[PDB]
Amino acid sequence: RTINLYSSRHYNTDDALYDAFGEVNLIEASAEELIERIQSEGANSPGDILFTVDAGMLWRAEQAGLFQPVRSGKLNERIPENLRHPDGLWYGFTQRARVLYYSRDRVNPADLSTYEALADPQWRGKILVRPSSNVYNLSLTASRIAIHGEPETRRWLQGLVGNFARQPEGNDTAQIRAIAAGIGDVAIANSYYYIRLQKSTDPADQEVVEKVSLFFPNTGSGERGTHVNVSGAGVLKNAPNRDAAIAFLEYLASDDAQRYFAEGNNEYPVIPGVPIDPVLAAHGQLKGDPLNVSNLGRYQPDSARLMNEVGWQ
Ligand SMILES: [Cl-]
Ligand SMILES: [Fe+3]
Repeated sequence: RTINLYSSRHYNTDDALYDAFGEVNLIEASAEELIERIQSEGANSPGDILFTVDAGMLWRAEQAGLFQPVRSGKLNERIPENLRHPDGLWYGFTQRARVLYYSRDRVNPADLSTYEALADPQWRGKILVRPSSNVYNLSLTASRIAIHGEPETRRWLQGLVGNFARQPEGNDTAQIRAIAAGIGDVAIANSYYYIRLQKSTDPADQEVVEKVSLFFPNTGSGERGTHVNVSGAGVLKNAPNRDAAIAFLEYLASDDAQRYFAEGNNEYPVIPGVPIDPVLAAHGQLKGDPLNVSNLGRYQPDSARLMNEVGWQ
């Protein structure tokens, strides 16, 4: 049982997941780089699976004609109707929330509400987010354009960029740490990164958790919900290990794999039969935005374009 896996995932604890399945050859790069590669390789690509951390990039790979369909009883039963492709071209295996983090010392959480409100001039020199090319931010801005239209997203972005603590650098975790070091006050980053810190024995990670808290945005009165994205995969069209590939997707939907995603990388499992991690549950029930995740991919070029325009570097 052996695959060639094209992964844009970036979690060292993922290795244990791959080993538990079988012989797994990793081809790891950014989703964009992986898509261009599968394309340039043509009918000769040895790739079996494309595993991303973004429904947007899944949507684009799917639009490009990269996935072959995979119907099976197990998948059909274990993956929610909305977190997958109707024809089964790809499946979402985890869910994750793009949340807000804030300084417990400098921020009153009664001041927080939405991503939108962060363009208020009251956050001059106070916001931390990672670079615009990142897929998480792409998706977020794309969902905003879907929901509010371009002019309003442009406005939000103009405002938000003006409120940057520094030129964006570092990953989601780096923005959480920067809050602790007092470089900024509020950060946009994914939920599961914070839970990792809460479980860490590292005294420096407890120092970040002691200083920084998680706030769910857009969950209040009249608000749509938290931006939720998904990590997912589908079988590539020229898979030389077609059988092993399907075995992998079903393996990702298995109690074991979902239990790993839940309590090893602190994401939200998608299958019934596995609980959300207690440390993640302690924060509250996830109130995610209903938006069809196809929008995330549909508005990606506009998102890239817009963030370029306002100067989000
Ligand atoms: Cl990705
Ligand atoms: Fe991540």
